[PDB]
Amino acid sequence: GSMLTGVIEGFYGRDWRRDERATVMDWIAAAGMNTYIYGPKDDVHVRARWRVPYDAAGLARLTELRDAAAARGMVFYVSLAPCLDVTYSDPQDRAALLARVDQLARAGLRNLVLLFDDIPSVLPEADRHRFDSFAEAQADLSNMVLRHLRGAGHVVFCPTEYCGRMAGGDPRGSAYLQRLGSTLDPAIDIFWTGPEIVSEEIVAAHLAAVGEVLRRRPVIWDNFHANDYDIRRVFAGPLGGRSRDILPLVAGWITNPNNEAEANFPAIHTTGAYLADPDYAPERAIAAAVAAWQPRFRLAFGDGAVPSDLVALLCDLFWQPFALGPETTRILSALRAALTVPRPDPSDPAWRAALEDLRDLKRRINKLFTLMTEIENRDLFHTFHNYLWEAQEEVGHLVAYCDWLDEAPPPGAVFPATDRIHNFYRRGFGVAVQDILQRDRQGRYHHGV
Amino acid sequence: MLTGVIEGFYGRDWRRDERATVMDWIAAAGMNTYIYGPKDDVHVRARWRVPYDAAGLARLTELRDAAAARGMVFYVSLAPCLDVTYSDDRAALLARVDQLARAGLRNLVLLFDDIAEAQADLSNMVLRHLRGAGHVVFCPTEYCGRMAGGDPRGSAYLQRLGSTLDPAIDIFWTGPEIVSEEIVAAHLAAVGEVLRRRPVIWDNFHANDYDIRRVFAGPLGGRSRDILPLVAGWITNPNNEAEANFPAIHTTGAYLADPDYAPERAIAAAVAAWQPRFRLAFGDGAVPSDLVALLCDLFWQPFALGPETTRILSALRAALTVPRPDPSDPAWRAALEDLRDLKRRINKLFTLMTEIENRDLFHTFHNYLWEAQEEVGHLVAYCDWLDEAPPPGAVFPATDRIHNFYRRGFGVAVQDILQRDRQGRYHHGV
Ligand SMILES: CC(=O)Nc1ncc(CN2CC[C@]3(CCN(c4cc(C)n5ccnc5n4)C3)C2)s1
Ligand SMILES: CC(=O)Nc1ncc(CN2CC[C@]3(CCN(c4cc(C)n5ccnc5n4)C3)C2)s1
Ligand SMILES: [Ca+2]
Repeated sequence: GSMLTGVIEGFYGRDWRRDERATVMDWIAAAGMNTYIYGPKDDVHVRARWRVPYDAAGLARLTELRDAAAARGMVFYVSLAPCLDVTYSDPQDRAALLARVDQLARAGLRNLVLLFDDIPSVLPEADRHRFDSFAEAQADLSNMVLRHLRGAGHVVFCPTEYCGRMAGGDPRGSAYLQRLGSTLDPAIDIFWTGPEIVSEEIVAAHLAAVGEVLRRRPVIWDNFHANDYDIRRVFAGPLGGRSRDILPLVAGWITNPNNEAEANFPAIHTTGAYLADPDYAPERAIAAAVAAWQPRFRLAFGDGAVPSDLVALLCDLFWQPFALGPETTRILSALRAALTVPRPDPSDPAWRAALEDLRDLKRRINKLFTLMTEIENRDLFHTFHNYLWEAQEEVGHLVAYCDWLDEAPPPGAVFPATDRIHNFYRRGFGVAVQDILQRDRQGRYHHGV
Repeated sequence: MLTGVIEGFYGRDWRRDERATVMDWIAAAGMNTYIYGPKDDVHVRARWRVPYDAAGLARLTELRDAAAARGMVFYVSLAPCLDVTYSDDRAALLARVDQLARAGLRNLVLLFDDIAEAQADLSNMVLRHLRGAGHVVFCPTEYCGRMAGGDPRGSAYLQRLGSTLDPAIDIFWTGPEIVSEEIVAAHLAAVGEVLRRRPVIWDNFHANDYDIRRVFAGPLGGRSRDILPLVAGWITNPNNEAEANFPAIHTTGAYLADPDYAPERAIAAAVAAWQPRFRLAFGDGAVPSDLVALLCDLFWQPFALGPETTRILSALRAALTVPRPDPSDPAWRAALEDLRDLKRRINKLFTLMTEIENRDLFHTFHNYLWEAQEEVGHLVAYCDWLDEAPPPGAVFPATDRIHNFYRRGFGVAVQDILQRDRQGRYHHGV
């Protein structure tokens, strides 16, 4: 029945504003979820200066957040990361962590996340005589925190190895997780991101193996909708790659979403749908999300709104970490097939259809882009402005190339790029690296043989 | 001569404090102008017919006063070109000009970049309404060589514009392209001929609104000082991120002032001036000058990587002419070691940036630095695998060494189809 479900503010970049946190909490509550975790990397007291307690203002914002979540039938957690230059056995360090916990506890914030995701290269020297491993040291420090709470509230532990790859493939083969699962107090839940930091799929056999080594069902920390790893990307598609059959194997489900608060309407809608609806299907879920989301696209000067089909296009373009949207996938795939020859036949309906859909894609992106400039909510506009520009430019250049092939140029003729494509397109440091570190169609890396 | 910056890019407009910081830098660099024209202001372009409310006009006069205090002039942009009937609309434009004029803002930019005799007449009307007070600068529809068709003297538009626009009105020009790699003396002499006046340069060399992936912290390059006799003004349209533009403004002011201007020497002087902004929070440190220099080298120019970064990658390319580099070859060993050192230095820079006092400067470069770090790390993982001397049939174990999320998405899918070879030619993989 009951289970921790919701969002972690846990990404690398600027933290959300008070109003953005309120909007997101609204969306969490509307989606049937019950948790907000405060842990933005931008907060100095979480990680960088973990020894230093909050001043009155910092603590007041936290209690306000707890109250705001409470009013929506939600729980609120506060993160700490005492892992940067911690001596796990040291009195002053243990006491300094206890003071942090005491402050939060005396202010009524007894729901804590302890993070241990970034440590030094070997065990500290003053700790080697007390503890036999990082796992045992972290476990003891966390158990101290749990015991200070006196059976009230809840502790969730982020491990150093929090995915399959970090644990070495099969999590049951990790020395770290073996010692962690046996040493961390049974009352403390453990985060897990699946086989990777950003998991393409989270499957039942994986989670069963994780539960074995951890000695408890994991709380999922899903990075499926996270975009902090790529400046070029945002994820407005549905949650995918997790069957509902995995949910019996977890103790919780927290999602670490896009940096841009306004980008997360579909992430929250569809993740809530996944957790609630036994018939969850990503393409049906995104349709329901798009219908709910569409009134946010009202136009500023007159009685219009961006059409549902163009909002749907927005999600298709900006879909998922390991898939383009169904429309965009098929358009590009059709073009690839038609481009197996150096000169496609302009009379061939395969080519003609592929080109026409590409042209139509261009016209629709243009329509969407123009209408986005006209919406009332400028935060939503600026969320997608640059991502939309990028897509528009790419599609335009592909259209100009395919249009030139549609004239049936001779085999020796070369595409007149100087007249058709801007000089500034596809340049810089990342392109220079990608020119050396090539990747072929089957996914294999090479440097041009 | 008009010298300074235009706020004229596509994206979010600057905050009051960011505009203040930028004006400080303009003044410190020996320049004298700030142009207000952000695409985010509805009254500039989208709803050009609608006058400012009291608050909107008050922010503008505040900006003019803030420029004045620094010995600077302030301009306000208008773009009556979207759905204008040039002969109709005239009164609505006159009202906009009257408001600004009655509030003491008589320095105007008229933009006609998205649609000659019609535009000229409309602009002359605005000039005549000002009654000989203040100044009008005109942004033409064809504002670069490419738009004019190569030689600007062959443009029917510019020919008619140059003869019809009032002589008191100056004209913007971006060089041979929107973002010019080079602006040369013969080009600007031809521009001056067709326009019938020396152009005011609007330089987009430091602009980054065209690419989500890019920011330009290197020196101004590709313009000789021998071009400056051929211009009436020099305005730069810089990076979206205000804190990114310290080197852009420093080096552009150096270019306009210093007869011995040389980009690599100028960036050293910029880095030395910029370094105290990188003071560390709680403690007496700052990010080392050499790591701030690395920041500019990584994030250099629109048409060049920095000199250090260029040489590191070039050395690696040469060493990778074979399918299996010899781990005993000093060419390979040197290239790999410098790559490793590049990685270590980026890491050092990145870590130290997380610790600086100025959080706006941190968040300016946070994402760009991550991106560079990730790319370098993956290249190192690949080159490290080659350094073990794998057999010719063996394939790089990417799944264990490179993150599953790396180099994916819609733009990568398009680029996979629309390929480009080493000589710059487009194709679709034969
Ligand atoms: C327990 C856990 O899963 N915790 C997470 N925390 C943040 C998360 C979301 N992303 C997903 C992939 C990854 C791995 C490293 N990474 C970084 C790291 C830095 C320093 N920057 C800076 C700018 N962009 C960055 N990206 C991207 C973290 S998941
Ligand atoms: C007269 C003049 O020089 N005027 C300019 N004004 C802005 C400028 C700076 N950039 C340089 C290259 C370029 C060409 C178009 N462009 C766009 C256009 C749009 C709509 N978006 C949206 C998001 N990103 C965009 N980028 C990038 C404009 S130059
Ligand atoms: Ca990247």
